[PDB]
Amino acid sequence: ESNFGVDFVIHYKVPAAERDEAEAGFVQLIRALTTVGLATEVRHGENESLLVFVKVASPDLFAKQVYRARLGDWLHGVRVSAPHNDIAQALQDEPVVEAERLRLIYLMITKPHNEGGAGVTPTNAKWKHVESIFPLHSHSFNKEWIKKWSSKYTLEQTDIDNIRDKFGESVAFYFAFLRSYFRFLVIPSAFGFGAWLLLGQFSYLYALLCGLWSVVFFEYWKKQEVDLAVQWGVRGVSSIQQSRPEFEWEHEAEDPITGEPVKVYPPMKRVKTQLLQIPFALACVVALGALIVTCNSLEVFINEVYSGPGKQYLGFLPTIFLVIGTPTISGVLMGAAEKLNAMENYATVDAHDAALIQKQFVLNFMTSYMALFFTAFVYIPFGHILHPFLNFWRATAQTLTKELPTREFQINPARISNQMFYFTVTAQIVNFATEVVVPYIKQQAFQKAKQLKSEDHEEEAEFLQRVREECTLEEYDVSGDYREMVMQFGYVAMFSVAWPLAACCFLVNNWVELRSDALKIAISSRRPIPWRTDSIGPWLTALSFLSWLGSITSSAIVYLCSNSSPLKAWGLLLSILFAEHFYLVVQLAVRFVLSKLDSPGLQKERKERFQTKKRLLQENIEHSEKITREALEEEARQASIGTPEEMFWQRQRGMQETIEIGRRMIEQQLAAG
Amino acid sequence: ESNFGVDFVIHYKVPAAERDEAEAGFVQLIRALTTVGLATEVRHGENESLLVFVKVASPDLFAKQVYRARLGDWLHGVRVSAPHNDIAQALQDEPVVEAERLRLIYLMITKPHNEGGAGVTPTNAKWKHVESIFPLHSHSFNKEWIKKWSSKYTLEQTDIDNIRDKFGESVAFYFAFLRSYFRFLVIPSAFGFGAWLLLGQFSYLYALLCGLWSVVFFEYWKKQEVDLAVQWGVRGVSSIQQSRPEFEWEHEAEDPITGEPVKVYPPMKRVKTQLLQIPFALACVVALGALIVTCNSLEVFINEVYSGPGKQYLGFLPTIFLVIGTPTISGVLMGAAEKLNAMENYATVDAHDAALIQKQFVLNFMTSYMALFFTAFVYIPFGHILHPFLNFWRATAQTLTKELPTREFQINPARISNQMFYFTVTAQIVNFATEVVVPYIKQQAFQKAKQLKSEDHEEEAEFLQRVREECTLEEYDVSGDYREMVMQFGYVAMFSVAWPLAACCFLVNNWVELRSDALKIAISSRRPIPWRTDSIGPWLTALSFLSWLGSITSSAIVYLCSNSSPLKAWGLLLSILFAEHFYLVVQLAVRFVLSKLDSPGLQKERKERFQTKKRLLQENIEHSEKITREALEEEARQASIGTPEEMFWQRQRGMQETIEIGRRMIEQQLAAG
Ligand SMILES: [Ca+2]
Ligand SMILES: [Ca+2]
Ligand SMILES: [Ca+2]
Ligand SMILES: [Ca+2]
Repeated sequence: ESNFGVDFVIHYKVPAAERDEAEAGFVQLIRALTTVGLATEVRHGENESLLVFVKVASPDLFAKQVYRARLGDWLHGVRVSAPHNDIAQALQDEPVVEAERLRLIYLMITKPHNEGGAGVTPTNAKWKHVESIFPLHSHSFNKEWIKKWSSKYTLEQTDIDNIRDKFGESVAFYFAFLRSYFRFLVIPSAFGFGAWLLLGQFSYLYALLCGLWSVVFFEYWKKQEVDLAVQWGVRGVSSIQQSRPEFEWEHEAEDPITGEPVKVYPPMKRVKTQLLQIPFALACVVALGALIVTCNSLEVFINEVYSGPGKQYLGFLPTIFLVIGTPTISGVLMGAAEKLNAMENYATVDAHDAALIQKQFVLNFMTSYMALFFTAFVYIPFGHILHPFLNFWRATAQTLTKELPTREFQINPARISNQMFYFTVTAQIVNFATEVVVPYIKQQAFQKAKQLKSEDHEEEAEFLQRVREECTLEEYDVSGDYREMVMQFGYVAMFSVAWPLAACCFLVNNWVELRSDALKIAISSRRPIPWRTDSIGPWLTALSFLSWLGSITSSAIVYLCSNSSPLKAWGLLLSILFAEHFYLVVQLAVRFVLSKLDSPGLQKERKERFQTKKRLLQENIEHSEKITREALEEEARQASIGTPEEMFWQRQRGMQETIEIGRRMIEQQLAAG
Repeated sequence: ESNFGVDFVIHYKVPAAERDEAEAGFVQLIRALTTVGLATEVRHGENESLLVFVKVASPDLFAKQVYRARLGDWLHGVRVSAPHNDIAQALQDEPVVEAERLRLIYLMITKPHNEGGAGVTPTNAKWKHVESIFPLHSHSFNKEWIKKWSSKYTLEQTDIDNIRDKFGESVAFYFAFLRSYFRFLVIPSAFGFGAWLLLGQFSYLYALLCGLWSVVFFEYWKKQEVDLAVQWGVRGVSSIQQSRPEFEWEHEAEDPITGEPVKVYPPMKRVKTQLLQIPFALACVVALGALIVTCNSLEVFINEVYSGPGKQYLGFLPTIFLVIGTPTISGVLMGAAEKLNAMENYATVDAHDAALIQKQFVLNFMTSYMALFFTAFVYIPFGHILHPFLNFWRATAQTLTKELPTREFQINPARISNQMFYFTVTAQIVNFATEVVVPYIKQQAFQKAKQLKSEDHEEEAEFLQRVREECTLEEYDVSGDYREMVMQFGYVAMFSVAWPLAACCFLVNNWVELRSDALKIAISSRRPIPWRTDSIGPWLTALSFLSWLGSITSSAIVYLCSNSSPLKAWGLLLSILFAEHFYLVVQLAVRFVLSKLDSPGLQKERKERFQTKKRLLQENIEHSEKITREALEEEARQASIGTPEEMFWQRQRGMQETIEIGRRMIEQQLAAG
C-alpha cells in the first residue's frame, strides 16, 4: 500500500569471504550515515545482505540543506531567481517535490566527505560491499499513473509534470520527448498514407515532404526543450554535477567563473584524444558492416537462387548466424569504447555518459540500417555486382554432398518492401515482447525460484518482502528508451520513402510505447535516482545526423529504385544535390521562423533577471539660470589664474541674449541679398 | 589647433522662403536646447545658415546623466556590472571617454521630449531647417593618428582602443575587422603564391585550402567579435537603441522583459512582408544580370571576332555602355528597396539600416561577380552556346555601312586571368583614386569656389572658418567601407582559384586600406555620431554566404576550366558534392574546436555576474543525539493522537543500538550455512 516513510534503501551485500572487513565496513558505514543527519534502520533482507533503510531525521535540519541547495542553484545561474529572504517562505511558495527531496538525500549519501556527507559511492572501492542505493516505489501512485495514461487519448502538459515531480527531470524529458515525437508523427503519417494511395512507391514528392518534416520537428523540439528547461527550473545544469570519482587532473587551479579551487584539465589534450574517435568509428563500420553484408550475401543465395531440399530449413541459416555475431562483436567494440572514454578523462558524469552514447550510437547505427543500405544501394540498383558473391556461395554449396539446381538471378523488387515490413510492424511487436512482457514473465520465474526454497513483524512482513523483490530489479536507464526512439526516427527520415506506411505504423506504436515505457518504470525496474538535465543529451546531434542523412539517402533511393534509362550517374548526383540543398534552405527557413516566434520560456527568466537588478537598485524656465550660474562659475574659477576658448562661451550668456544676437544674423545675411 | 571645448555643432539652414517660420523655429530650438541643460552659442556661418555651437554647462549635472546612462546599460544587461554605490567613484574607476560623452550629448539633442531633452531630429519635419548635428574633429589627434598608423607595420590592440575611445564602437569595429582580415589574408597569400609556382592554374588542392581558410577566418572573427564586445562594454545592444520616428505600431502593450509600456508589433505580420524579399531579389538578378551579360556579349564580338577599322575605338563601347547602366538601374532598384523596408516597418534604427544592407548587398553582388560568372561558366567551358549571340551582333554590324571581316571564334583561355587582373590590381588602384584623392582634389576645387566669391574675432576667425569648411563634408558611413571589404572577400572565396595571386595582391591593398580609410575619417568626412553596436552587423550573413558559395563556385570552376574528356556532367556534380560537403565537415570541425577553446571575454562577464549574486548574498559525535532528540520528538508528537510506520523507525534508535542489531543479522545469516 504505502512505504514506511523511507527515503532510500542501501543493499550492502555481505559475502562469506571478507566477512569481518564487511562487518567493520558496516560499522564504518552507519556511523558515517548518522553524522550526515539521517536516521538509519537495518533489516533482514536477502541471504547475504542487510537492507539499510534511511530517512532524514529532522525536517527543520533538512530544510536548511534545501535552502542551501536552492541557493547553490541560483548562485550558479540555474535557478531563475533567488530564494526568499525569509526561511520557510520560499519553501511555502514552491514546496519540496518528491524528486528534489530524493536528489538531496542522495547527494548526502554520495558526495566527498570534506564538502559533503559520506562517500558511499561504490566506485571508490574502499567498500566494495555496497551493492546499490535506490529509492522505493509507491504502488498507490503507479496504479494511478498507468490507469490515467491508458484512459486518456493524449497526454496533457500537467501529466508529464507529475513525472517531473516524482521521477526527476531526466526521466520526465523522455516522456516529454516521446509525446512531442508522437504528435509530430501524425504529420508524415498523413501524407505518408497519401503517398501510398495517390502517388506510387518511391515518390520523389514524399522525400521532399519528409525532409521538410524531419527539420520542422527537430527545430521545434529545440525550442520546446529550452521551454521545458526553465519551466522546471532546470537550466544550464551541464556544469553543476559532481565530478566522477575516477578522474585524472593535471593541476588544481583557480576556477574562472566560480572563483573556488577546482581541478582543471587542458581541453586541447582532450581534443587530441577526441581525434581518435574517427579511427575508432571507421573500424566500427568495417567490423560490423562486413558482417551484416556477408550474412545478407548468404540469404540472397539461399532464398532466391536455390531449388534444393530443405529450402525453408536453410532459410533460417542467415538469420541465426546474424543474431550470434552482432551481440558478440559489438560487445567487443563496446569494450574498447569503454576503455576509450576512460582514456578520454571526462570530469563530470554527464559528459562521460554522453560520449559513451556517441560510441554506442555508431554500433546501433550499423545493426539497424546496414541491412537496408545493402538492399537499397547494392541489391536493387545494380545486383550484377553481387553476382561474383553469388558465384562464391555457388562454389561452396557444391562441396556439401551431381549439381545443385539454381535459377537465373532476378532482382526481386519486393525485397525492400518486405525488409521494411520487418522493421516497421514485425520488429516493433517482438520488441514490445522483449521490452515489457518477457521481463515480466522472467520476474514470475525468478519469483517461483524463491518459493522453491520457501522473522518479521505484523506490518513489516509484506513491506520487507516487497523491498527484497524490488532490489533484484535492474536500475532503469533512460538511455535505453532513447535508443529505440532515435533509431525509429532513422527509419522515418532515411527509409520511409521506400515504404510510405512506416510513419502510419510507427504512430500506432508510439501510442503503445508512451504507455508501455510508463509501465516499464512501474513494475519492471526500481526507481532511478532523480537526476537533472538541461537537455535531452547527446541525442540532439543524433537526431540532426539522421535528419541530414535522411535528405541524402531518401533521395538517392528514389532515383535508384523508381526505375524498377539504365541509371545515369549524373541523375543520382543531381537528385542528391537539389534535395540536400533543399534540406539546407528549409533548415535556414525553420530556424529563422522559430527565431522570430516568441519564446515564453526565456522571457520569464529575462523578466526576473531584470527585476532582481531593480530591487538591488531601489534599495540604494527655472533651469536657464543654472546655466548662467555655471557661466558665472566657469568665468570666476578661470579668471583667478585657455582664455581664448573661455571668452568664446561668455560672449553670449543665458537664452534671450543668444536669441536676439541670432536674430540679427538672420537680418544680416538677408540684408546682403 | 584645438576646438573651443565644443561638443556639437547644429547647422540650421535658414532659407529665403519660410524665413519667419525658420526664425520662429530658431527661437523654439534654442529655448528647447537650454532646458536640457547645455550652454548654446550662435555664430555666423554660411550665407544662409547659423552655426549653433553647444556644450554641456555643468559637469556635475552631466555626471548625473552619465550615471543614469551607465545604470540604464546595466539594467538592460549591456554593462558587465553595476556602477559604484558612491557617485563619482565609478567615474573615477573608468572615466568618461570622448566617445561616450558625445553619445549622451547627442541623445540629449535627439530623443522625444517626454522621456528626454529635445526632438531636434530633422526627420520629424516639425522643423525642416536643421541640416545636420555633428561633432567636431580635433586635428591634433588626426595628425597623431595618421602618423602613428603609417609608421608601424601592424596595429596593436591598444591602437584600435584609441579609435573606440574617440570615434565610438561602430567605427572601431571596422578597423578591428579590417585588421583581423588583413592578418588572416596572410594565410591564403602564402599558398596562393605557392599554387602559382608549384601547382598550375586552376589547382583543385588550392580550392580546398581556400575553402578551409574562408571558414577558419569567419568562425575566428565570430569568436573575436564577442570578445571585443564585452571588452568595450558593448554587448547585447541590439535592443537598446531608440525607435525610429517613422514607425507604425498596432497597439501599445506591456513589455515582457522591461515591464514598461512600449509600442509592440506582431512579428508574423513582418515575416509575411519579409517573404517578399525573395520576389524582390529574383527581379534583381534578372534586371542587372541580363544587363551585365549583354554588355559582355558585346565585348566578345568587338574584341575577338572583328577585323574592322577602329578596333580599339570600338573597344571602349562595351565599357562605357556598362558604366552608364549599372548606377542607373541599381538606383531604381535601391528606390524600390527603400520603399520596401519602409513598408517592412522596422522599429529600431539598427534593424532598419541592416535590412537596407541585405537589399543593397544583392545589387552589389550583381555588379561585382556577374562579369566573372559569365566568363567562368558560359565563356570558358562551352562558348558554343554563345555563338547564337555572336550571330546576333554579326547581323547588326552589317547594317552600319561589302561584308565586315570576322575570324573564326576561338575561346581565349587567358580571359579570366585578364578579367581577374582588372579586379585584383587594376580595380584596387582606381578605387584608391576614387576613395581618397578624388574627394581630396574635389575639396580643393570647392575651396577655390569660396575664394572666387572672396566679422570674426582674433581667435574665432580660424576656428569658424574650419567649422564652415567641416560642415559641407558628408557624414561618414561605416557601411561604405564594409561593402568594399566584403566584396573583396568574395573574390578570394569564390574566384581566387582562377588567379591564385589574388590574395597576395589583396594583402598589399589592405595594408594601404587600413591607413587610407583612417585618412578618410581625418580630412574627407566630418566625425560621425558615435554609435554602439554589439556586432559587425548583417555582414556576418554576408561573409557566410560568400564563404559557402565560395566552396561551390571555386570547385565548379576548377572542373570546368582545368581541361582548357569533353566535360562530362557527372564530374561537375561530383566536384561540387565532395567540396561542398568538405566545407560542411570543416565548418563543423572549426566550430567545435573554437567551442572547446576558452573565451576570455565571456568569462569576465560570468565571473562578475556570479560575484554580484554573492554580494547580494553576503549582505543577507555530537550530531547523533540530535537524531535521538528527533526520535523522541517524532514519538511524543504522534503518540498524543500512521502508527505502523511510526513504530518501524523506533525499533532501533541512535547509532550503537542499530549497529549491534545489525551485527546479529550477519551472525544469523552466516549461522544457517
Ligand atoms: Ca517497443
Ligand atoms: Ca522504449
Ligand atoms: Ca580602396
Ligand atoms: Ca574602405
